[PDB]
Amino acid sequence: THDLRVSLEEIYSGCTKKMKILTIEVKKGWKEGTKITFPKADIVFVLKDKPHNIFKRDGSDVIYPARISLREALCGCTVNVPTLDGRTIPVVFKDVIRPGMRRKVPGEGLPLPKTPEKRGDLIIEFEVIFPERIPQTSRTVLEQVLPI
Amino acid sequence: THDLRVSLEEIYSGCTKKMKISHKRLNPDGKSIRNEDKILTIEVKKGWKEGTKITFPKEGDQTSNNIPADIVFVLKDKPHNIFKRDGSDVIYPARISLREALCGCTVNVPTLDGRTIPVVFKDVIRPGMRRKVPGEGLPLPKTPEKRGDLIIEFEVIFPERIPQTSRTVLEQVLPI
Repeated sequence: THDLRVSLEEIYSGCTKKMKILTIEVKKGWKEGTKITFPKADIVFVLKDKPHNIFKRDGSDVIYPARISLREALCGCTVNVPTLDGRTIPVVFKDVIRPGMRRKVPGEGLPLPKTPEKRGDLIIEFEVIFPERIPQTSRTVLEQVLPI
Repeated sequence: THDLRVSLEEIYSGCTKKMKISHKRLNPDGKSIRNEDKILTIEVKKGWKEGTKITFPKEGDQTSNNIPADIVFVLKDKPHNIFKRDGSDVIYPARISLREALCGCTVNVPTLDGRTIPVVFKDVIRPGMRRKVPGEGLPLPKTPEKRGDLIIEFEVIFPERIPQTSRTVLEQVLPI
């Protein structure tokens, strides 16, 4: 049993992996756990998602962590979401964003493996960054404008 | 395999549960089968974990000329509306306003034995922040004299909406 470590990009487009023990054809959208047998003692491979530095994979969806300031959360925010093929899409938020809020960007996920012309979604997942400290001056004003 | 649902309070102090079960029994005629109720008594010890198994030998069904089957209870944590169990720790969700998170607040932490412990926060509280209250958890089952911790876990509640005049002001005081 041998682990086959595939990046998100390789799941998205599909690829050829030449293994030096042997050629494996990774079909687009294939999910961690997919087994790829060889007659050559039967050497069986198993598909594993390599960690990605932009997205967390969730089936055929990908999650994009958006770290925004509290100021943006409360007052208005544009997230320029990166795509799997390296463009960005501007998504404009005019309402209050809450900690952990998600927003679907439909069709911007990975191809579904059985129907690869169809894609999952890209899911923005908000992390709201609080200030490290508030000066007394600011505290006073926050007390006037925010609900108890 | 039957579920034995036990409250956090019952795990905290221990308890004696009495479970009414019904089992099948071959009648004296060897033909017909009856259904009868039996009440089994289970002592739940301080700190027992979910998954703990309690076996009542030969207290299950008998539809045959042999020794009746077994009943196995599996301890399950009954959902609690105030705390979440985390091993020997209990987690306490503390829902506070954005105002309290930024400006300071006191959390009156309820305990398993029904006190509150006031805990005062002067610094910014972040979404998801935890604060430990040592020793206010559940008894460690192997050393029931010792206890886990009570953990405060913050949920910060944002305003639904913010008027333009408030936005103008928050833009002046909150860092970019």
